[PDB]
Parts: sequence; structure tokens; C-alpha cells
Amino acid sequence: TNQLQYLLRVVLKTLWKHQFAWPFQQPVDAVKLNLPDYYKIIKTPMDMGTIKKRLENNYYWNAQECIQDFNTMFTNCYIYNKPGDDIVLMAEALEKLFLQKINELP
Ligand SMILES: CCNC(=O)c1cc2c(-c3cc(S(=O)(=O)CC)ccc3Oc3c(C)cccc3C)cn(C)c(=O)c2[nH]1
Repeated sequence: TNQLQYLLRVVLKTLWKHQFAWPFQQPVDAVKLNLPDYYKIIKTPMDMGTIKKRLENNYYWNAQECIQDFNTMFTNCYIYNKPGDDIVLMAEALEKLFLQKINELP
């Protein structure tokens, strides 16, 4: 699929190089961040590092399964954190960029 290739080379690359990307490049380490309720509240943790590994290792059935992983990453952040928190503001900025790049999807 050309769309999965676009998601890796264009969408993921643009988001990964953004200034607000770093807290989204790896799973949330709830142990080192002392968030013992994170895995109870967030049933499907998702991050860009896991999406990258999934795109590189032929995990996805289709482009929609990948777009759903990016949406899960954003809403997991909105569910766990409070509105107005910096992490929510960072996810909102990345989401706006993601929707823009996903509008030019082949
Ligand atoms: C209500 C309470 N919530 C949280 O303290 C909370 C933290 C995070 C982090 C997060 C992950 C890492 S990391 O090094 O593990 C991964 C690379 C490091 C810092 C992180 O956050 C901070 C940021 C961005 C700035 C200042 C301080 C912190 C703790 C990610 N994301 C996606 C979250 O949703 C989330 N929530």
C-alpha cells in the first residue's frame, strides 16, 4: 500500500521531527514517572515509536489500522491528563499537524 509508505516517509517523519514530539516517541513509562494508575485507565497504550516499529515490521493490515494507532495516541493523552496540561497542548498541536498531513494521503 502506497498510503502505508506515505504514513512512514511523510506523516511519521513530519510528526517525529516536531518540537513537541519527544514525549510521544516512546511508551509512557508509568514506573519511572510514578503514574501507577496509567495502565489501569489507558487500556491501549500507543506512541510514535511503536507505530514506527509497526510500519517498519509489516504489522499493519492497512493504512486505517495505522491512522487508528495515531488517534489512540492522541485520545489516550486527553483521557489520562487534564485539559490545559502542557502534554495535552503538545498532543493537540501534533494532532492538528497529523490531520493536515493525512489530508494529502494518496
Ligand atoms: C497527569 C500527570 N501526567 C503526567 O505526568 C504525564 C507525563 C506524560 C508523558 C511523559 C513521558 C516521558 S517519557 O520519558 O516516559 C516518554 C518519552 C517523560 C515526560 C513526560 O511528561 C512530562 C512532560 C512532557 C513535561 C514535564 C513533565 C513530564 C512528566 C508523556 N505522555 C504522552 C503523557 O500522556 C504524560 N502524562
